[PDB]
Amino acid sequence: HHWGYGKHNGPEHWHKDFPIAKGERQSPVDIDTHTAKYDPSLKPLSVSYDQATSLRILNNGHAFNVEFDDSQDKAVLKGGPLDGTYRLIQFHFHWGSLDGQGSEHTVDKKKYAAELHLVHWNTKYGDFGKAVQQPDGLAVLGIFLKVGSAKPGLQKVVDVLDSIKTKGKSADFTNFDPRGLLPESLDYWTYPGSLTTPPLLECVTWIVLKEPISVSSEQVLKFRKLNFNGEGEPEELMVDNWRPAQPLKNRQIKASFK
Ligand SMILES: [Cu+2]
Ligand SMILES: [Cu+2]
Repeated sequence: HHWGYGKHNGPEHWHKDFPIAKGERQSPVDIDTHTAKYDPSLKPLSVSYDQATSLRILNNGHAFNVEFDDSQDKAVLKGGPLDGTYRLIQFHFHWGSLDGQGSEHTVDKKKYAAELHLVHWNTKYGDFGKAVQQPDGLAVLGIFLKVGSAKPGLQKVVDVLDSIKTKGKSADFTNFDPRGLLPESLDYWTYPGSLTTPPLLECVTWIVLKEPISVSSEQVLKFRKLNFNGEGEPEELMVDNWRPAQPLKNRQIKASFK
């Protein structure tokens, strides 16, 4: 039936409806730190989120998305390995049922408790819908979360989760500043890959930050309280919404640092 993360509609099944699942530039991957090449020609990333306009938070049945007004160059990403300007459209998380799993990307096979994805689309394409059809249409910033100290900047999100418990619910979510989710350092790895949920289009330039952010155990616990199901359906907790690591194939992971 429709795709999800269960035993019967899980990631091992996606290929039947999205043959691209077995493509040559599928994401996520395992980042082998000793095999990543330092590339001195990579410029520093430029994150400009000071004018960010969040609008809404939605439970889509596979994660929760915070959405931004992308009608103008308000929250953009540029520099790094990118050409052109990429506008922030939404962010969402991938997490586990236990602290020992939940990230999509791994580092030397280490899994983190969660992974944040900030999705941006190439302004040369005019809209998101057109950008996913291009090899350089999207740029995704991935950030790992580990359990330790609470992240103050994440609490606003945590607190609205009760109001969007089941698939299809949404809530006004204005004045959220995504700068409160960045680590101190912007060092990163980059490789060409895809979206990690169907349609699995190979339109992404991934930018995965080296430094994780810490969240408290209690912050991560509130994530695990969401549902995959719609209201009035039997309860299926929203956990383990992560796709395992895919073959690297013909690709090189570049590092912005040594
Ligand atoms: Cu769906
Ligand atoms: Cu994602």
